[PDB]
Amino acid sequence: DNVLRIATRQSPLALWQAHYVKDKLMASHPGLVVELVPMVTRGDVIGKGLFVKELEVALLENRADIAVHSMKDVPVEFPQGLGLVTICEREDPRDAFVSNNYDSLDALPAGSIVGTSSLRRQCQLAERRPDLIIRSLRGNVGTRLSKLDNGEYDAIILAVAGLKRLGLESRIRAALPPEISLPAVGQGAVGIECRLDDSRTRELLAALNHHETALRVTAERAMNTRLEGACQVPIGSYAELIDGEIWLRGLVGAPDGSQIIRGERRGAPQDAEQMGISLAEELLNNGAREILAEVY
Ligand SMILES: *Cc1[nH]c(Cc2[nH]cc(CCC(=O)O)c2CC(=O)O)c(CCC(=O)O)c1CC(=O)O
Repeated sequence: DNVLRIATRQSPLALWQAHYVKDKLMASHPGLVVELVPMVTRGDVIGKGLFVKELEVALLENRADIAVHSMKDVPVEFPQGLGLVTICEREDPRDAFVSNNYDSLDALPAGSIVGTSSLRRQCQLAERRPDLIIRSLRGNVGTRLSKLDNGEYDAIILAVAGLKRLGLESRIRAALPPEISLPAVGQGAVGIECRLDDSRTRELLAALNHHETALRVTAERAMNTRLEGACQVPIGSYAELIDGEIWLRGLVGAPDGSQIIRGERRGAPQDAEQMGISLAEELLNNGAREILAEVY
């Protein structure tokens, strides 16, 4: 076959991601015909893998060859025969402070309403500023920006990568350093899932793998796997390559910001997976187990 079918969600950001993968595949393999198969997910309407399940069914029944996701949305477990095989070059991994009326988090007055449905984002903000009111916010990037503009929130937190890819860089009032808001696992990277026995597809995808990003995300995911994490839990997991070593930082927090368990590991790139697992067991042994129990 000379055709590759791409399964993707149907929001403006998911289609931007699908086009980025399609452009990269055409640049490496000029005779390939790339087709798009956009589809809704449970996540779009309201096991887990709320943003991926219908995509994976597409692959199992040979309706698509690859599924393109934002890495933070990929679950730590997969149906047999599927896996994540390519991790694309990481874009800015930071959280962003978005507000029409305020210039920074410090400028919000007590009682101001900040929208986010991420317990990872909430625990960290509540830890520093218990005077702010953190209210759930759901929806695609443009739906969230509308609710801000309609005055339902004073500010909201989104990933910088999403806003930059949509050409909405002007809505970023401030990129929050990882030390103020530790990113979710894989934040900023696009991941490609496919059928593991499909060697033709896996060969076509190799040119898209970004080694340095794959090392970072491997360590972040090994941590989350051990904690049995996902988007609904208050876990931050973030790796940087600093002078030839991986520096992994992780946190597990109580949603009210009362208790936050933090840890860090530094090591050789070859040990990315074992470093993540070790970090996760240090957190669990330190009280992360009970915080997650009270979540789940
Ligand atoms: C892991 C994680 N995912 C999300 C939210 C998310 N993922 C995909 C979408 C649709 C984006 C679009 O296509 O424009 C969304 C947003 C949604 O459907 O509500 C989160 C939540 C972020 C938050 O509410 O702040 C998380 C958890 C995390 O980042 O820690």
